[PDB]
Amino acid sequence: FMVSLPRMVYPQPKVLTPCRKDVLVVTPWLAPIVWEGTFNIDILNEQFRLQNTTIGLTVFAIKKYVAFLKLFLETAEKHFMVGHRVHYYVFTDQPAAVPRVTLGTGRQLSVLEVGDVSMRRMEMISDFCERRFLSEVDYLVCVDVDMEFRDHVGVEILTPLFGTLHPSFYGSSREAFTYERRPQSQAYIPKDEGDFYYMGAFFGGSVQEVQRLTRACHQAMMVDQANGIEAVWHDESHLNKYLLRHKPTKVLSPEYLWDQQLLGWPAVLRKLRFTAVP
Repeated sequence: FMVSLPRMVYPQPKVLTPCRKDVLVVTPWLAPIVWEGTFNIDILNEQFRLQNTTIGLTVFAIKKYVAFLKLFLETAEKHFMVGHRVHYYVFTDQPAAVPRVTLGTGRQLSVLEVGDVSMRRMEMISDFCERRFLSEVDYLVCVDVDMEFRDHVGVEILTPLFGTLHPSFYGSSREAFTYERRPQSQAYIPKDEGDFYYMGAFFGGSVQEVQRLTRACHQAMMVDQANGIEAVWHDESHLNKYLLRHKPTKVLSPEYLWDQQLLGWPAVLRKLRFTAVP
């Protein structure tokens, strides 16, 4: 049950004036593609605060990658879901190397020690943490640690299932996508199929839908292992196969996953929200 929004004063949307004319803002299956200028964050914050939404953020920091946690978490505090309830889940082989980061109110962090490497992430989310996440958060966001937040990443992304456009391929034709192309792999996608190339470094959704995705990807990876094949881009190849056959309900633009050193700052990006660390 959703209570009424309060009165709000904001600019009238005009149906004969598009928000953005330079980019596709809706997929052919009627999922929004999230770009700056397409959303009124005040309306969305209201909607999600009225539901007391809790967002889980999962991040794996193994071996030397623990060094990236401090900047990752400190910038998440500045930019990720500020004002909402957040639970960080940090999966690491070095619990003592997790930095002591000061959190805003309503935010918490859990250190989860981990003890196959290629499969670990999908396995952890779908098998080991299944009951935990269902009990503790409404949405799960799965990101890589060697990143920093530079601008707003908020409830505009929340939806039952989302993927993010890989920054290297958003302008590419589908035959150029680095999908798995060997029919012997469960991740196989033929040259005449594909909507987008989604990056494995930022996906999420409701807990239920993220567990469905990660369970399917884990099962598919196990099949490939039994058949002696490893998909070209590992769990990202399987993520792409899953999101081809199970369409995401929102798609995030490359504002949400960018490498400025590699790709600069194109006109089409009004904000660089979440970026690779040089």
